[PDB]
Amino acid sequence: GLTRILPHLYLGSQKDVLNKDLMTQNGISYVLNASNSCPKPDFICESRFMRVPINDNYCEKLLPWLDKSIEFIDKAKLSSCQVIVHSLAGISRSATIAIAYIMKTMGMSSDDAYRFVKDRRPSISPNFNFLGQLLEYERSLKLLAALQGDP
Repeated sequence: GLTRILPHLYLGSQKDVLNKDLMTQNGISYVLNASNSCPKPDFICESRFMRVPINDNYCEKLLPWLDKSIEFIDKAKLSSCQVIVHSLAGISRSATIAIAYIMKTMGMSSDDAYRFVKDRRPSISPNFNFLGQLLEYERSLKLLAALQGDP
């Protein structure tokens, strides 16, 4: 069920990322693993791997990992490479990271970015706690932009 979100950005599950043939077939060399329990695939290089060590629940905190996750995805983009963002099921933790990436990159509202990812991977269903952290993330980007002279 591997989903291409942008040409350099895929969203998927643990089963996707551990499928060597699927990964090699699609030339995916970077992995952003949003989980504590999912393993790095043996066939992925440490320098092309990043973990966001979070559990999927109503109290887990994703906010301060968002800017570094986005930076990682842009490192792949600069290297002309594709990155997959995944968690266990690829419907909550990883999905929220993909949504935040689109928000920041395109200056899209959290509503529109959620819909953008949801349209391409209809199975996503991020828990409300993560969706709320997206709202707070957007609020903070708007204040950062304000300082840059963009009210």
